[PDB]
Amino acid sequence: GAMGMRNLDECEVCRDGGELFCCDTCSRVFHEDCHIPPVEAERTPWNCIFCRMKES
Ligand SMILES: [Zn+2]
Ligand SMILES: [Zn+2]
Repeated sequence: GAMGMRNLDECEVCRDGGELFCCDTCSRVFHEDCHIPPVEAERTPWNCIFCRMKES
């Protein structure tokens, strides 16, 4: 994108239809890491795990 980085072409899991659990800001930076691990219980795509990672 113009101001967005969706490097999903190198993202095997995106082709599989994998969901992102990161916000725009974190996905553009850690897209590959943001697919790991997908939560198989409460799939909350609006909940950013990388933002929640910076708890301290
Ligand atoms: Zn991806
Ligand atoms: Zn985030």
